[PDB]
Parts: sequence; C-alpha cells; structure tokens
Amino acid sequence: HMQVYHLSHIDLDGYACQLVSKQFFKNIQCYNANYGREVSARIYEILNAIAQSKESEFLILVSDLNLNLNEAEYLQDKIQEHKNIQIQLLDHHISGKEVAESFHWYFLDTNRCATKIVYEFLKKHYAILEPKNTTWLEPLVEMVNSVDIWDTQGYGFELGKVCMRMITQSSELNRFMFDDENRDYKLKLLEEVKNYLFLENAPVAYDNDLFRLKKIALGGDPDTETMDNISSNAQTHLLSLKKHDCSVYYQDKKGFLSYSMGGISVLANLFLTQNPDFDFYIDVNAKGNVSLRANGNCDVCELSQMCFNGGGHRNASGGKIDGFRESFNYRDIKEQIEEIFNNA
Ligand SMILES: [Cl-]
Ligand SMILES: [Cl-]
Repeated sequence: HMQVYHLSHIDLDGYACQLVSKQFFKNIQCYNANYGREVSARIYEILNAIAQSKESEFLILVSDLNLNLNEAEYLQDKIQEHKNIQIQLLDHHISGKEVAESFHWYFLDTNRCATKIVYEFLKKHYAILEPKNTTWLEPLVEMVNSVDIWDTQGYGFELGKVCMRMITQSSELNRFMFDDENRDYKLKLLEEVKNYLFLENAPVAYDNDLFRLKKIALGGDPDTETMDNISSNAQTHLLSLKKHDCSVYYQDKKGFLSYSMGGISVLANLFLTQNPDFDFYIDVNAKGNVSLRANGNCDVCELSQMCFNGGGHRNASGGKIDGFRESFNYRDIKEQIEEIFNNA
C-alpha cells in the first residue's frame, strides 16, 4: 500500500493530470497550486503529511508546474532528513530547462502536455485500476494534448477548447475554502466528456449540455433552481461544517470569516438565514479588502469603520486591512482578523 501525493496546476492540463492519476492509485491525496508561493505551500503540506504518515512507501508526483532551483533543492534536501520516498516531476514548460538538468527526478518534455506525460509515465509503471476505462481515458488524454499544444488538426481539438473553458469557468465552488470539493466537481465534469467523445458532433453537443450538467454536479435541481442559488446553497452547506474553525467575535456579536470568496451578498444572506446564531459574515481577500454583510443583528457599517477604515450600510459594508499578509494557511488569515477584533 503506497501513498501517493499528487501536486498539479489548476487549468485543464493541470486537473486532467489528476483525473489520470486517480485512475491508477487507490491511495492518493491531491493538491493544486497556481503561482509560485502556492507551489511552495503545497510542497510544505506534502512533506508535512509524509512526516506524519504511518505508512512506509510514498510517491510524490508533481505535474504541470516548474520549480525554481531553490524549491527543487528544498524538495530534494527535505526528504533526506529524519520511509521510502520516490519523487517524479513531469512538466513541459521551457522555463524550467536549467532546473530540469540539475535533478534526475525532474523531467521536461516541451512537446507534450503534462496530462499526456503523466499518462504515459503511469501506464508504463502501474496497472490502471479499471482496465475498461482505457477506451475513453486515452482519447481524453489525447484531446487535452491537442488543445494544449494548439494542434488544430489533432484528435479532439475542438472539444478540448470547450473543456479548457469549462475548467476556467467552473468557479462555483471557491477553491481556497473547498479545495477537495472544488477538485471533485471539476474532475466529475471533465470525466463526463467520456460520454461525448464518440458522438458525431461532440464539441457542440458537450458545449450545449455543460450548464445543466454543472447544476446537477453541484447538487441542484436545474428544473427548479437558478445557478446562483445552486452555487450559494452548495457553498453554504460546506461552510456550515466549518462553524467552529471560522468563527470570529466582534464585541458581543459573532461572525463567520471566509477568504477569497469575492461577491458575498447571496452567499452571506443564505448563510445567516440557515445559521441564525451568527450576527455577521466577513470575507477577506489576498489584498486585505473586506466585505461585510449582516441580517439586521449587527451594524456592519459601524464595525468596518471601527476596524477596517471603511463604511457602507447597516447590513452591507466594506473596508481594507492595511499591511494585510496574504497566505494559503487559513489560520494565518484568521489570526489577523482576531488581532483587529481583539481591541475592538
Ligand atoms: Cl477553511
Ligand atoms: Cl461546525
């Protein structure tokens, strides 16, 4: 029983790598990163999880990301401190040329998308869990390859463009707050393309079916619910399980703190209705800007001018945290709110 830790990028190529890897590994935890700070955070998370595991065989798999020399050095050095740990990086970005030729585990091929590199590496070394799936999995891989390298003649090119936009626009589950549910959703949507690959007009057929499919994958009923209520309902349900970690206290009022969620009017109104014990909702983004909402039980205009140099209305307001310190660790973000609220 070998434990796989799979870190990948966030676009179609990045998530398709993880569709592929889940076809091979019964014991796998996935991670995603966009830019460099997030990549380092995920590498720390992965090494931390491996240090705390009780298993003995491990594979660190990194796809569709390039590391700078310092992060590649850190990875190599860290796994030789105080367990059998294999590492394989698969990528196609020419920016990593120098780093690739300094590490035997760092593999660069600029002529293929990362998903195809992952597939051929895993297929050479591991049995696919369900050998019937190959008849749709290899076409799906090739489709991703064709659009990623923009081969207008390659198999599945036009359908792949639909899938690329699908991945970009399936943002109904905030990635920071709901990392696993965000990945499951996108991967469910991408896998459903297997029911279109062999249609005569696959690109258009999938393109026109996707919206209804998204509503269903989010747990909604597309015949009686709008997308904006399906998305906010799916998110609030996931937020309701986080009440103890995300609770913050301003004077005598209790609030719920989220991060990077953006436009929160529908979301917060629904959360506060379903959870009447909360007085306000507060979301912060990476630049320190703050959105506050209430349902009559907390003047968030007064709150944000006491705490965030801001203003608005009794039930909706904004502001900013000067010197706010971005992070991919939710506790780090919460401590910053707590410190502000503590003197309030
Ligand atoms: Cl969280
Ligand atoms: Cl809870």
